Amino acid sequence: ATFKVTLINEAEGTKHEIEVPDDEYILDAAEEQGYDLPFSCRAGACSTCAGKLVSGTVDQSDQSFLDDDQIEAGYVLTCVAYPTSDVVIQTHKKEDLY
Ligand code: FES
Repeated sequence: ATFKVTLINEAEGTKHEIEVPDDEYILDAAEEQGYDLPFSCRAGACSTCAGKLVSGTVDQSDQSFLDDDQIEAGYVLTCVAYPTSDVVIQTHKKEDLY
């Protein structure tokens, strides 16, 4: 399947829509589709690529940085996240973490 992924940058007031394959990470699809997003490690072990779910689900089983509570709050590491439904997510949420 292929899911619609809506990227929202609150500080910039932008809204971009991308199509992501069930077996591709969100960040990868975003770049291919022309949207550069923040990143560093690309391996699920930092917070640079952090985003926050507005709606929808992801499988980020490969991440390791976020604790359970943060996940509960809706945070996602875009670099290692696969969409598991259509999703609406806020990007550039790195600073929200502590
Ligand atoms: S860039 Fe480091 S966890 Fe995604």
